[PDB]
Amino acid sequence: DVYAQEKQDFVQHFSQIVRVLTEDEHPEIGDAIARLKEVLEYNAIGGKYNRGLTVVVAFRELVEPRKQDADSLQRAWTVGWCVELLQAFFLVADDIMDSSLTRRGQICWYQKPGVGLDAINDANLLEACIYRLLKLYCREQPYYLNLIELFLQSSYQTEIGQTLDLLTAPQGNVDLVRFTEKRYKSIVKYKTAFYSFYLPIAAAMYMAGIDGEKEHANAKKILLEMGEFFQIQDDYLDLFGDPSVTGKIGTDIQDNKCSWLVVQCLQRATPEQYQILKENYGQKEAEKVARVKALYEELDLPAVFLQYEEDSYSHIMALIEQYAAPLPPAVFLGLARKIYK
Amino acid sequence: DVYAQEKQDFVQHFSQIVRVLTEDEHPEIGDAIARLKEVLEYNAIGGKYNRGLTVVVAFRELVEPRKQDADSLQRAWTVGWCVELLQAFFLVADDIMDSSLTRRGQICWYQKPGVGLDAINDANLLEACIYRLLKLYCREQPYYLNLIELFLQSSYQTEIGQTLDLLTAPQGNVDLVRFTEKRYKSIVKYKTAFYSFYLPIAAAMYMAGIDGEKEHANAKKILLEMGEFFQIQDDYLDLFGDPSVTGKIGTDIQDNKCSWLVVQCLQRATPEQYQILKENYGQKEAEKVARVKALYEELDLPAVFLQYEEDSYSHIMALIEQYAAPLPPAVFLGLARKIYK
Ligand SMILES: C[n+]1cccc(CC(O)(P(=O)(O)O)P(=O)(O)O)c1
Ligand SMILES: C[n+]1cccc(CC(O)(P(=O)(O)O)P(=O)(O)O)c1
Ligand SMILES: [Mg+2]
Ligand SMILES: [Mg+2]
Ligand SMILES: [Mg+2]
Ligand SMILES: [Mg+2]
Ligand SMILES: [Mg+2]
Ligand SMILES: [Mg+2]
Repeated sequence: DVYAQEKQDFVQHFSQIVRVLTEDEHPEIGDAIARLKEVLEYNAIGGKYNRGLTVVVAFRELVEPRKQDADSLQRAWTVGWCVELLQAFFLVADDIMDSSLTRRGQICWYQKPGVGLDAINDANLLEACIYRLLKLYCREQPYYLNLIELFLQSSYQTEIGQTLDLLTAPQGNVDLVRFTEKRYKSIVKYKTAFYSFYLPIAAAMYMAGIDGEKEHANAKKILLEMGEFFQIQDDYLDLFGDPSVTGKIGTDIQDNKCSWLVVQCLQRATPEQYQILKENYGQKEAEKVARVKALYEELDLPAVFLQYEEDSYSHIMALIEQYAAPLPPAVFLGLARKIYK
Repeated sequence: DVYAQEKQDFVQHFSQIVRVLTEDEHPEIGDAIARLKEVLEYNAIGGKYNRGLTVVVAFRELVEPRKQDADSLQRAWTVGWCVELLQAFFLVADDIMDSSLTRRGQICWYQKPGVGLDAINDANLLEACIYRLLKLYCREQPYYLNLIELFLQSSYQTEIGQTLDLLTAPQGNVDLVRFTEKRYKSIVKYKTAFYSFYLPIAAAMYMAGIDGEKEHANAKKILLEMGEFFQIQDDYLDLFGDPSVTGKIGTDIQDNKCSWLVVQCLQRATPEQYQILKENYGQKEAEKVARVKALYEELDLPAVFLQYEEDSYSHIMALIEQYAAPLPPAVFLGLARKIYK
């Protein structure tokens, strides 16, 4: 199946990404260029690569095989890596802001001795590398401007979502009245759904000459719903996932987050259970985090999630029947395979 | 003179910038859009506006008065504000990374109670606003892509410079062997000179249809040298400026920075003076910072700076004679008036 079978070529392209991004070689900036290399190697490697792979997979399925020459394929791999660099940028910053410990099975970049808040600048550089690659590989192409604007708009939407995530989770401050379903859905749409799901497909679409507003709108209808489910899954796994598989320690309860779990908890709790949540949520103490987990399990939240995943899967399939044409349904189906496993 | 006489119109345009950036009005994102407003108001207001004003001034001097209609003037003011938003983005992050206390006569954004490291995301949003304004005001214009690429390339160069600034100043770590003149000049060229001086002129140039590589190269020759002097001045004022005028408390010595002052100090010190510097530089203790200042004054560094400012002024004027044509020398002269006062 198409992801595991594009992966190896995609991952190996990375050394080429790095080599080209390292050839501002103004010898004066050598030390900075060496730091950038270290940043890329630590922060763009070690995840599943699904976002960037979706660009490559979708490209193969949308573009005429006779138009898949060596050069247009290189361009597809680079644009895929651009989506991974955007993810790297976002995660480095998000880990600082969420006070996280590990990411992708290693200590977070900013927690590394000798890095600290220098990682703010490292994250901004990763972002800059996107537009540097687009220029180096794509500047002659009809879709150059489309891609630039797509990446910029995706970043803006994600930052708006991050803003809502952060505003809804003020540190050291109760009230659970904030944590509603309406609010939750807006957060994840902006913070997750656009850049994780719309962006990589849309990018492949523009690359294939599919630039019509109506087709992008239809694709977006499916892709934003997939993104909502994916963030709900990320929230569930924050508490109930195995860190050896997720690669990261969860912080949602201590960070006072509007998680899907807390929203579902609030919908189900007796007034007595509400008070337990209220006395215990949003705080660093292990014993307090453990009481919240216990309330979640008392309320059968893992069972609620398993049932939602099934409902969500069926709903997304219904949307693909409605909205996929005229693109190959396989494009969306491959994606859904990846997240609903 | 042209800056004080464009200022009032420029500053008043801000409420329009804010209003337009606040009209994603998706009511769901309202809380985020209100946070953005607060971010803009705190972080883009209260400086001298010289970078954005340079766009407006240069525009009036480069564009045929018959082509200065109401709409092209609005576009000039917006692009000016784009340069100020880039500065706001950079300063918010730089203040976190330099551990600063005040900026523009108020507490730094990230030090504000209830902000903290959320300011990382606030800074990224400010950056995103640039490209949002370019699209809203400039997308139909021949120079749209030129401007996008100029802002992106300026950001990349500045981030590379920030990288060198940070690498040369490792926290808690001596050696002064790092602090050379060669190194110093590379830092400030990248971190300061491109975005502070080349960017706003270049932007006006592209807006006026002046897109020739050779003309940009000539303009850059003057503007990068002005930028070097301006950063040298910023370093001098970090220690010897009056905070009520600069608007900020200096941190260069405690932050272990490759300041122009330390570089000049190192060039002049006896081995005994070297040891004092070495025992005292790069540390939070007021008494230690005071010994470094005392060494600087013992070495007459304020007198060395006054003499350099004069030499530098004459050199820059020589470059304007050489390199200005065919642009009006007034463009560069206005700028030099602003910084050499
Ligand atoms: C910028 N951004 C957008 C969406 C998601 C994440 C990252 C997260 O999914 P978050 O739970 O913080 O939202 P992670 O820390 O759990 O990996 C970061
Ligand atoms: C990103 N960037 C580039 C150049 C300058 C500054 C800001 C400074 O000039 P720095 O002394 O830190 O270099 P300031 O704190 O003194 O205002 C920030
Ligand atoms: Mg996180
Ligand atoms: Mg987060
Ligand atoms: Mg999470
Ligand atoms: Mg600073
Ligand atoms: Mg700095
Ligand atoms: Mg300074």
